[PDB]
Amino acid sequence: STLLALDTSTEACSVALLEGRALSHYEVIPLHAQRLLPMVRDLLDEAVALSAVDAIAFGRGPGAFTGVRIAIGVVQGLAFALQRPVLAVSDLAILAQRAYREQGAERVAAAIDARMDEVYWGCYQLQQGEMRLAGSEAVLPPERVAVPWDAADWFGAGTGWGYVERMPQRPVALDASLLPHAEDLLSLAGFAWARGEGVEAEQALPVY
Amino acid sequence: STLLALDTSTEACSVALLEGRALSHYEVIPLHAQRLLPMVRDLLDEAVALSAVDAIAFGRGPGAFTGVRIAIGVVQGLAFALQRPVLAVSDLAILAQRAYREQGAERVAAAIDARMDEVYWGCYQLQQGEMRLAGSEAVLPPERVAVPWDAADWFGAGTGWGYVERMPQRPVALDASLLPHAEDLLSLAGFAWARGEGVEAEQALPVY
Amino acid sequence: MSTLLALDTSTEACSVALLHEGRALSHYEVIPRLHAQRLLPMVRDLLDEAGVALSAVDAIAFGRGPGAFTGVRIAIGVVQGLAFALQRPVLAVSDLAILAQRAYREQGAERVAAAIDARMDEVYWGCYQLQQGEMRLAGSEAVLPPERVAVPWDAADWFGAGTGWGYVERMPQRPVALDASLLPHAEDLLSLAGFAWARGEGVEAEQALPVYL
Amino acid sequence: MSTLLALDTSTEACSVALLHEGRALSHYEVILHAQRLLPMVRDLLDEAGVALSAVDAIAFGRGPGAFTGVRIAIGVVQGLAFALQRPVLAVSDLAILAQRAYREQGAERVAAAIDARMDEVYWGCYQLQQGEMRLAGSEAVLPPERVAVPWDAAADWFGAGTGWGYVERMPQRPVALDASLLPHAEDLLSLAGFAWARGEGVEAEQALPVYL
Amino acid sequence: MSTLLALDTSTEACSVALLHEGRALSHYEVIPRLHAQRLLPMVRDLLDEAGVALSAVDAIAFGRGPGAFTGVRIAIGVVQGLAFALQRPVLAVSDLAILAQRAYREQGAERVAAAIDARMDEVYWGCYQLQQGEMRLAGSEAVLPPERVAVPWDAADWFGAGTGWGYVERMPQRPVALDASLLPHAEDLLSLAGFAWARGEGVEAEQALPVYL
Amino acid sequence: STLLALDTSTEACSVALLHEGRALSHYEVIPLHAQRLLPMVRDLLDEAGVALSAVDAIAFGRGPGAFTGVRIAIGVVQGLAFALQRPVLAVSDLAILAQRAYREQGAERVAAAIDAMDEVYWGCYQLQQGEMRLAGSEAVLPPERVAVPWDWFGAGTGWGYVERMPQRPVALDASLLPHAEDLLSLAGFAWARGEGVEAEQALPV
Ligand code: NA
Ligand code: NA
Ligand code: NA
Repeated sequence: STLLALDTSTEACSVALLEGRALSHYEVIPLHAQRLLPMVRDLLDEAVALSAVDAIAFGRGPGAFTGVRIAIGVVQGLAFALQRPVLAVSDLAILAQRAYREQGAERVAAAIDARMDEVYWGCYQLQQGEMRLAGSEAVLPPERVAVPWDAADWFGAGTGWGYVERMPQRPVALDASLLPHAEDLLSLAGFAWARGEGVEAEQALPVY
Repeated sequence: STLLALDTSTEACSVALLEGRALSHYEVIPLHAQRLLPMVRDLLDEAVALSAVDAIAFGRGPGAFTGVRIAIGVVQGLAFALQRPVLAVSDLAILAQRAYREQGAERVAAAIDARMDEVYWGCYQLQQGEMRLAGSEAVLPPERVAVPWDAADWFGAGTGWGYVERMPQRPVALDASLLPHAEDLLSLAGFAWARGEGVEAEQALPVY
Repeated sequence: MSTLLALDTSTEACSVALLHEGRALSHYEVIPRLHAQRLLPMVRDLLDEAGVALSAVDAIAFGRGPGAFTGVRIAIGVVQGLAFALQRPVLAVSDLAILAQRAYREQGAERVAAAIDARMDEVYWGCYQLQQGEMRLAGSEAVLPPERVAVPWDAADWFGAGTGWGYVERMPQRPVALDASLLPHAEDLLSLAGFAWARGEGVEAEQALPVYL
Repeated sequence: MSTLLALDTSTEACSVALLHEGRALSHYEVILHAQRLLPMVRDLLDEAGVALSAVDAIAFGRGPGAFTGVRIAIGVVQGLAFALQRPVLAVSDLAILAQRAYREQGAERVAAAIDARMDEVYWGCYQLQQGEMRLAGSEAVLPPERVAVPWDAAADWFGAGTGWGYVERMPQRPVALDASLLPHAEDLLSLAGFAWARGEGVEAEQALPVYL
Repeated sequence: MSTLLALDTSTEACSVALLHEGRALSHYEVIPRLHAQRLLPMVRDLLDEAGVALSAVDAIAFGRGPGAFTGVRIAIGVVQGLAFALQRPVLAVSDLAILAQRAYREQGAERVAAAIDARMDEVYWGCYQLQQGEMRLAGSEAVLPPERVAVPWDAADWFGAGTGWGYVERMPQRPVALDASLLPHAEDLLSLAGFAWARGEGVEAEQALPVYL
Repeated sequence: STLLALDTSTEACSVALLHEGRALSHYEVIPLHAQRLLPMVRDLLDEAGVALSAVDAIAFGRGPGAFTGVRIAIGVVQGLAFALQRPVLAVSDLAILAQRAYREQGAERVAAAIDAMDEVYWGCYQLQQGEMRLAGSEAVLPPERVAVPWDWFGAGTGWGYVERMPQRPVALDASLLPHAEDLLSLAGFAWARGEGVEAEQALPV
């Protein structure tokens, strides 16, 4: 199947696509309503028809309030006119999958920086090929943050780890600069698409 | 020509369409990423094919920072997949055209409420069939606001007129509750489309 | 003529009111967040005392917020349920507006800056001005730190209404007069609902929704 | 042979234009210029298949107009010009309007007005002299009530620019006017042609905005 | 080895610096907003004094903001122009970071909360922590009223750097030590640019852009 | 260090001198600066028994304030310094107000304001070791938008537009203008820190 993947939930702007081949475009600059569409076009041509796309995946957040919503609106529009379904994926999960692909982390406590001196928090454990949510995602002060494993070896991924000193527990290793990447969204979309998780364009929405 | 018109720049959510017939759907509720797409579908069917649409018009703002951007992203997506051009129209202008259609105002000082104790300000004068910007749009404190006519009879339209008491001049009549309406955007789009003002989906952007 | 039901649970106050044959009746109690426990019993008691059947109700007004997240949503649910089952319209009205209209009933203020305490050290804020009996909004409603707050008037006498005014010392302007204990009251929601019902502003139960600021 | 590159971002218009081997090319888009100006410059040199090394002078709109927009153009021009070791040609945006209005409507006497901040207009009057719109008097920033032409009460003249949205507060008005004209780099380039011919070019460091 | 040019005009300070053959040279002047008037002459003088050709420059670093709206954008323009004409990459670096790295050079602080005065009674804010020679950002940068400001540390010694700290009395935390006069300095931009150039973070001139917060 | 200080920023015209650690000042309100400044310099110089060649540096109010008066004091200063081959010290008029209001009314913190068309010049200063130092940044703003960085005084012509500030102060002087003696004070601080520059670079805000 051919799948398209967009993410504008952070500073990062990223798009990716899966005939059987898989390609990725990733640019860090804070604007998203400007560079998104071009990145789409650049990728479709340097690889493929748009009406050939079977489903579109997106970061649903959490992240930037406006950022996530720009991607949603684009995806909402693209998918409606194409009449194809969409694939809602968490940005904390994408971070999880990224820290897997990049550093081989099988247990990832993902944390993205939030407003009002808080962090978005989500813990992910590798099951089969995929990072999968352990418990639930939350918006917490860094001092209230907690993991669902015993402390085992686990990894901290994302900007929320700037607040590590204020947290009650720290992993062996961590990357405070990781951001959701469209490649990883695409991996996660594979699992979701194969499980028939797609939904109609309207139901594409950000998380609360 | 067949034209589609969306606006989510304020509390108001509105969509409109022009074969030769003209229809409008208008709902006031603060959410926009939920009700927009449905309103599109409801209108296309209760009147017409989506791939028959020749151009799409939108409120470019000013207004709600996120609100305008949701409409943009939708329009950006719709238009790209359809491969049709778009029609950028100011929300202050739509207010102008609304106050014309509704109360017969040929000179309209449009004012939309803005952040940080300011108003978005734009003055419009009826030329031929259309309200047209007199000077330029700005973001001002209400005490610095000014009109480009002599004080003649002119109208105040929009939420910025809550601050009327703080302004240095007041019109004969005003409506502090007017909001941009997709019908009026569609009128304004007629003039813009007939003048060949359309642009490629990417260039669809909010005003600063 | 019109029979209207009004419910509010947006703050510490739980209140309900009924317009029937030009007469208005109200029950108002302050509890903290036992609202789910007490909102229906109150509707029941009010209808019972008035001798009015629920089927007689033409529209249900509710406080739409802002205020407590769970509080507001309890009102929303009950109202949704009632109006869907009856197949009647609902009227959404702001709690800041309700504050404004109450300050006008109790203290005679015609120019009110309604403020409600909010989470995370902000306050909800909306300024209202009397027009033909109805306190109508001037500008927009917002959630702001009390420092960034501002009125749309110039020399004008105005009133500070609501528990947001507990932050008055942290706020730029102080009004001539103020009341920081004041809560939305369903009797005043009923007045505002009347004006809205006259303009036919009612919606279907599915659209009985809280505001986001 | 003189090759001239021309940039303008003084108003909501963003335009570039090139003069090479007696040919004039130009792009124009109405929409944050810092994102757009340089890409436009690239696309243009490409479309004409010319290299930046060939360019002999860089012309720019020196204002009046948007405070930051003018400065974005001045900054790019300064930077291009310094690295390239080329001179720069400062041209008024009121003049460019006048030159555009002449090209587009044959007006030989143009009162250019650009809407300015704080309820004023930028005002300058121009008249054709050997194919170049030349300033008659001074440029000013004025309330529209205090605006005046240097000509006798209607030969006819023309009102050009967004300052003309204030026509009703002005003490006189022309027979014809276009309150929607904006500077266009094609006209900047015509004007640049004249200034280059009189050796008006200056060092990159001196590319600066005007204050009125 | 690498020859790098660094320009900053984001605040009242106009500065420029050059890395050439391991040696670093700088010019720094405080003027108010005559930047367009003085930025190129400064580049010229610096190159002249160093005896370095502009063609020798491998990359141009710039302060990307936050700071003055027009100030920042003047730097952007000049840099865009220079790098496009030369066909060399640019390196965008935060002015809060520059502040942080300067406080580390001058006062030896390893934990800095950089704050810059901003329009409309807010301040720009970003907290930085030394890592292998480089002050690296901890969390995110923001524009906040000085009341809502907060650090990502616990017991830890930290430094307040920049003119945002003119609002220290209105701010929740006060650090052990502070400097509210401190401005971004191009010498320190040059250090940060080095780390970025080592990781190959350079972009094309068309992407030399200011930040939005 | 012998320091000469000049101000014509506003309507008031003033000059001051620091010789042999003694500080002397002449102040005169006159709406005429291109006419009375140099006489004042010569008179003050006579009265101190000092020759202009003695002077090590020249301080001046760089603005903001009346555009004409500022531009003349700047010009005079540049001329004096070029010819004597002496460094110059640019000091804000808002800082000068804040230093005056300290010296005169005891104010440990001041919010200086000077009327400009509609807007007013704004700057807030705090005392730090006898010197009124700037808090945030100086700004030009409309009276309503004006903020504060915090028992605090309000100084300058711009405090005549007091209503809807939004904040009103403890006490205030709306007719307070810059004074050379307080420019002198501030200059001594600047001098001692090596803040001098070339005549070429004396310039307004
Ligand atoms: Na609160
Ligand atoms: Na104007
Ligand atoms: Na500030």
